[PDB]
Amino acid sequence: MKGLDIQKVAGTWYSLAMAASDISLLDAQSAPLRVYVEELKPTPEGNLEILLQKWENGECAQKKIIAEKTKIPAVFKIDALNENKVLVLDTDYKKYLLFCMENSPEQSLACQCLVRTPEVDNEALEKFDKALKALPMHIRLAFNPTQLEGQCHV
Amino acid sequence: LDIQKVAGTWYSLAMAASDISLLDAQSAPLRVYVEELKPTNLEILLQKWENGECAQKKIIAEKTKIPAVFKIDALNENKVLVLDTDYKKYLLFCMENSLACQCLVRTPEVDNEALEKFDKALKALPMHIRLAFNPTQLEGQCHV
Ligand SMILES: CCCCCCCCCCO
Ligand SMILES: CCCCCCCCCCO
Repeated sequence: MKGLDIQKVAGTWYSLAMAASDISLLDAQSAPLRVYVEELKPTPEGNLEILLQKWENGECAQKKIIAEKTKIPAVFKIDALNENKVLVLDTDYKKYLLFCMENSPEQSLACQCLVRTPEVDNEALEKFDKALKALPMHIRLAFNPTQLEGQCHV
Repeated sequence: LDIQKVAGTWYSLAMAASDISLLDAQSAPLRVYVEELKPTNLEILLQKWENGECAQKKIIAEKTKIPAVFKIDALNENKVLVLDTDYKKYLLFCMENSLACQCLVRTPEVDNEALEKFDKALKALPMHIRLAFNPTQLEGQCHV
């Protein structure tokens, strides 16, 4: 994304849809990139604090992770994915944000459609599918408002 | 629809369902790999992960007055609709139990044209999960 301002993505978000290059990255509730974003917190240094939910050890756990700015705009590095990358594809800031993440990387990618509100946004999902046409995705999940308002989308 | 021309070997290239839980996980109830269609009515031979093993199953899809519509006789009759086929390359179907649809192909290879017809056929439908498999998976056992 040309000209990302992370100061305009601060707030609460929902994981409306997910897609991955490998079925195993998302297939089960405990799959490793089956993560539900809840909050983006930009820091004055230009990093991104991310609150998310992940199902592990048979419960819905809260995680704080740090996404570090890099020399490539809209690209961040995560400690928690073995210094592998988050790529922001697109955002209108006010409604949706499309990102991809490398599995803990060259070879496996999971992407999500984030929305500010727990509602189905077909405009957001259209842009998501448009930007995925390029990518070899083999699994796609779309979630309903009940899931979005739940804990770990259940 | 000529059940005789659909006879023979098939591969489940892609699957989509209305509810994530129908397809999500190897053990999900509608995660089924079609292997062969035999006219008798349509006998369906398939593989399914059940109880941590790749099991073979045979189900009977009973003819109806509508050539493309079959009813799986089971405790609960499930309707099968053959949406489209060219007999030689691909066959698209949906099964109602909630909705699961598949793109079958005649060889264990990616047919992007067959996948395009699949996605186009599914645009109306409220699908929340979609899986597509690779040659290695297709040639394997329960797409492992
Ligand atoms: C800009 C928003 C990107 C969210 C990154 C999510 C990364 C999750 C890492 C998995 O433990
Ligand atoms: C025309 C072939 C029909 C096969 C039915 C198998 C059961 C449905 C599986 C849905 O993923």
